[PDB]
Amino acid sequence: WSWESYLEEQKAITAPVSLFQDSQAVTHNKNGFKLGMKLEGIDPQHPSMYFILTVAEVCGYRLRLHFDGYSECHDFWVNANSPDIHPAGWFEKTGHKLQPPKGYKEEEFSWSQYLRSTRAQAAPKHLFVSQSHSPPPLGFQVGMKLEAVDRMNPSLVCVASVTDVVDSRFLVHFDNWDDTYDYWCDPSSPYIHPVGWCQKQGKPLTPPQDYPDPDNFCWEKYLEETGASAVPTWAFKVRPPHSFLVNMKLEAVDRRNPALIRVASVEDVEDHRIKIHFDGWSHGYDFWIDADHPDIHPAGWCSKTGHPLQPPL
Amino acid sequence: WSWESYLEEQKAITAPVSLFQDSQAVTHNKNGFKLGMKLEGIDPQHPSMYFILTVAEVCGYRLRLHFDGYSECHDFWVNANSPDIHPAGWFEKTGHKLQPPKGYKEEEFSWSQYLRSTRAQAAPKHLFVSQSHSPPPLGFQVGMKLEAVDRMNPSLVCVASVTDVVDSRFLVHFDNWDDTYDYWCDPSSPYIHPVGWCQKQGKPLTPPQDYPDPDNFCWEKYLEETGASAVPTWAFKVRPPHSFLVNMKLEAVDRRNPALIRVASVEDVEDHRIKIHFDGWSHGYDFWIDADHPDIHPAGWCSKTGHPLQPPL
Amino acid sequence: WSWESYLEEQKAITAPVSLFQDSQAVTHNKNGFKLGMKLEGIDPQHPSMYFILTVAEVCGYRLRLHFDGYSECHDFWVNANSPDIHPAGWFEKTGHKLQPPKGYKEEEFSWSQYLRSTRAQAAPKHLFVSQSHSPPPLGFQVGMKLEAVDRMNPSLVCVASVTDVVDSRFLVHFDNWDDTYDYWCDPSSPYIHPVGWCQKQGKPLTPPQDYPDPDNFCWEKYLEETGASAVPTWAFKVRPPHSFLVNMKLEAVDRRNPALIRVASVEDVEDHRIKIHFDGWSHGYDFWIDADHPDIHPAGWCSKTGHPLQPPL
Amino acid sequence: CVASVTDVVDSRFLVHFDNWDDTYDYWCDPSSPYIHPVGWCQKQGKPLTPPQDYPDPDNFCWEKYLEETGASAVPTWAFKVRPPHSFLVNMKLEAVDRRNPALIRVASVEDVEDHRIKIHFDGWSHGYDFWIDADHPDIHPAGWCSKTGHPLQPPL
Amino acid sequence: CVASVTDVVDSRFLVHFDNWDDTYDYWCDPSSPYIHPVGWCQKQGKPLTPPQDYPDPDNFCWEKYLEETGASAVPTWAFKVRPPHSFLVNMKLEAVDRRNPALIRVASVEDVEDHRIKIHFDGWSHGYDFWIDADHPDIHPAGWCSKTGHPLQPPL
Repeated sequence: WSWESYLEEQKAITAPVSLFQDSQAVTHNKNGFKLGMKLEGIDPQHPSMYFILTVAEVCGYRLRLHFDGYSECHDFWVNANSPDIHPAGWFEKTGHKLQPPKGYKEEEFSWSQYLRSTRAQAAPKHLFVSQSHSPPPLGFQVGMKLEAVDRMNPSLVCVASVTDVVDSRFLVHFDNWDDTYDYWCDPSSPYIHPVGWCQKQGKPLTPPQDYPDPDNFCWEKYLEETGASAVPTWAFKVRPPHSFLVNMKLEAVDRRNPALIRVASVEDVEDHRIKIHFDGWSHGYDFWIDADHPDIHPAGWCSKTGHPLQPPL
Repeated sequence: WSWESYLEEQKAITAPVSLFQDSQAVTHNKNGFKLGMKLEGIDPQHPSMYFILTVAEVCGYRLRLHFDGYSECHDFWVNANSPDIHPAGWFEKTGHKLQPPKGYKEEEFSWSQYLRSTRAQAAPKHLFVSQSHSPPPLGFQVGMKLEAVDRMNPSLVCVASVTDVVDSRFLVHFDNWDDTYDYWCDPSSPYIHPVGWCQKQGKPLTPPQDYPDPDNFCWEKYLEETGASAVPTWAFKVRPPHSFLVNMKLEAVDRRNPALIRVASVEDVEDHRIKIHFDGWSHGYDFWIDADHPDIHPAGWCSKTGHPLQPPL
Repeated sequence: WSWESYLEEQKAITAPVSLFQDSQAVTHNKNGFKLGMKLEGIDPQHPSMYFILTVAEVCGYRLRLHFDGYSECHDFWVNANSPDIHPAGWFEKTGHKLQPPKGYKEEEFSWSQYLRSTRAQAAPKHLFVSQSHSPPPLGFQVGMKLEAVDRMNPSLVCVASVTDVVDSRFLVHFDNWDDTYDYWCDPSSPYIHPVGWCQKQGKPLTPPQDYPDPDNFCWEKYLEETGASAVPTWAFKVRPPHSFLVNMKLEAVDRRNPALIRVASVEDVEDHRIKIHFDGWSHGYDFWIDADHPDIHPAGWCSKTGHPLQPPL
Repeated sequence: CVASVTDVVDSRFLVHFDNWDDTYDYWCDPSSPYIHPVGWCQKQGKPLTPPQDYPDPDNFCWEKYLEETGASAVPTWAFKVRPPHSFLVNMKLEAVDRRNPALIRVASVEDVEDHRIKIHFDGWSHGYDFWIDADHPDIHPAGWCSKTGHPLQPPL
Repeated sequence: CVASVTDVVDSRFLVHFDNWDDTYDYWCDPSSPYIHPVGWCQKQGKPLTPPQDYPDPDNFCWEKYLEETGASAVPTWAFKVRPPHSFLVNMKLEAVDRRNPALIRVASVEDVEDHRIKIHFDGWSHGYDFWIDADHPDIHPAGWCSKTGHPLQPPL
């Protein structure tokens, strides 16, 4: 419809561009991904693992990725500036493991030969914002230890490790646990803390799954025993709370059908999260989201990138 | 940029592949090292000593290694075909001593238990070019004696011993001195000489540190007294001088920041060393290097292995 | 503290002297300015306006200037090779207006009288790189119009005029706006464009402040009404982008405390600007600066000129 | 749960849960139906939740805790619970909207307990219904908005 | 390279490189590891060397060349896998001297590939070492010289 006339009739304002990360706001980059191009990327359900992916669909600045050899029911959407996708050949050049297409074996797979056999085009390197050609996030080296909130069970702060580093980001892993609980972040993340923070704050720390003698959990000796260092405290930066206010309007991907983006409103706020309401829909579909999530955008993003915008219902 | 267009504009040639050791030139081997893998290797500053190391970073055919338990400030870069790294378990199986992770005790350390406690993966054996599964360098047995140039003080030729043998290489140690002056080489090394060479050449020989009666230094009796044999003269092979010429171009690691490799030129030559100039930089950063050094490579090495190449400044 | 030890410690490289303009690098010129000397110069905050200034302090190749008759809170620092200062008499010989000392009238000020009143010495002419004696910038005449980026609001490209010409540079003024927005440039400045550039690039052009019909600004009519000519298109030159790279280290004056010069790093780059980070300080103090700005310098500049250098936090 | 008095102001005091932060704390008076003397759970047959990280939580015992902490129990006699309120289902009133506290709306008693009422906002979904203490400061008799100069939101 | 069968004698055939000197020709059998069917380079992503003086060197195409030349490809079924040899480094044997072929010398396996071995003459410089196919007629087991009546040269 038009944002302009909507704002007049509702007597409302949009969340200003300045409130968003540059990466959530940028509209002027073209999407150079094309149908059938091949690449590598993380599995959103197993964020430590990398698979061969194909571009199955492009919509504006977004793309839908298919896991080669597997079912289309696993396909998922990302933005073209996603740091979670990488060019063909990246895994080998940066020390990562590639899970091959269904029916291959890790060491059976070669990009040269795969491309010959498929006659497919690898997505060109220059498309990717993350190629491990930037120097890491200061002070966060693989194997180092920290305390982290289990984003799945937010009342728990837990023994955790850095297991992956890529450009300005690193992977937080829970000791003795599935990669299912892992998550990517950067040194300003509000979900991470230096070794000792729990003790110094009052809260209990959850030790590694099936550790010997859990209440008697000692960090400086866990550390000596694992040949690990804790991430230095000077490394952990303070992300300031976001400045979104209740009733500001924006555009947000609909988690019920991620192909769609909708007119939305800020229904509530915490320091680092906002509660999203889709205008014209039930408050039952209202949901909490991290302010820095890739799937929230300023008003006009859809229009400038060429993605349909769902008007209010 | 491109080598091709650079060579045309400069009216220059690259040092041909044939000029390099196969090990400096090989691009077609993949790097199978992955972040967090554990292994063993020498300390580049104390080349007689072995430590537990972790893969901290991978770039193309290179990797950055971290000393477990110690500071990240000691991390160092090697190539994936380095003979100075070995699989977990190597020390025990080949008669070498392992200095354990900071806070352990030599005999407190067990790989089984370390891996259980860290939940880490040992780098697979098949990755390593040096596992002591080759028969030694002919005629160079541990305890044997020779004359060697102190690569740190090149005007000195000195009483020296073989103290380590691994595959085709052996460790040259200076009698009564720190391991700080030690270096690895092979029987074609131009820095080593049979017992008597000094006397037969005219030059003075430096005896062991704090030996009784230095000018009166007698080899055949030093020998009888130490229950040692000299390395037999037939063992010392003649490495021919290299064939690099001034102005040939190549790629070379920048010692100021070893993460980087640069376009370079041959500025000068000796029989077994070349002087490297980084195109577009001051001649003040020009440096001498052994022709067989692992950190010089033919043009196109970076491109074929997936390591960034710094173009001329 | 030394640069040599710090670079080894950090595995870092300094920006070479070759990347700087000669004027930013030159260390072998002596500072002839002495305490109490009087001269003329622009107010850095209002670069179209000239004042009587006195040397209040000298530090290496830098000097602090004081606005005669005004508060010391307005003192500012320049290099001894600044083109923004001029000898006594220059204003009257070159058609520039003097803002006289606090409490004088323009017609009231005479250098002869003032020097007699104060018993002070004028800075000698031979100190000054700029006396309006060198050939003017080709094609840029006073009164000619052009399109310019508002460096204070860089999203705006605006109707502007040449209002001053001194040696090889000219002053860009934004029609009917505060002179605080004015800036000095040369023909290669990346911030200026010929009349018609916005329309050819499809960018909005910002019209003069209080333009009688803001809606329908037309350059052809404006030029006619104002008795003005466009700067001809041939006069505009391409400045090549700078060659500074992220992580190179250098020396930069502290914007908050300009008496101080600090160890600095290149945090980010654009074609014509660099982003400065002060090593050891918060990235909150980081700032963008033009590559040609007179207050960045190569490592070594402070020690070679005799200016103290502040080590990293 | 095991609790302490940590603040006293006029006739009210602050109930704090030992070893927990203050996010679960609440202010009340001697007649609160939510407070009981030390020993109440044992006398009534209800399980007692020990402090958040108490060492041997299965063997938590009050007479030992009181001696490790040098504290005494609020005297049993001080607890004088209030009678149940007399709000009946269907009675109407005004109540602050929890989701937008600037607004007061027409309301109904949907359901009752001894000390609480279940508020329903007239014309709205029953999914919006909530339980609230009968002494809560944000419920009011009909006419309160009109008499105090606050707008009332009509049903729907 | 593009090549042709130009001779057949008993169980072997001669491989010839189209329009090159016949000095490059060699005899083989179907299991030779040096030959591949038409299309192998393109399937393996290797450059194929075209005939010498091929009229348009740039755009060599097998389909057109076969047609222009009235020729058929050797069918793919005819090519057999030869298993790699089982010689190991340091095994000793007898080998004819390439420089003085009248002579057979004590020799050692210096290095191995799947189908070749590198010969070292014991007591001589490694500068005289050479690669040779495992099936070459001029290497023999220890004892061959004495059992056939050929003199054997001992190590330097």
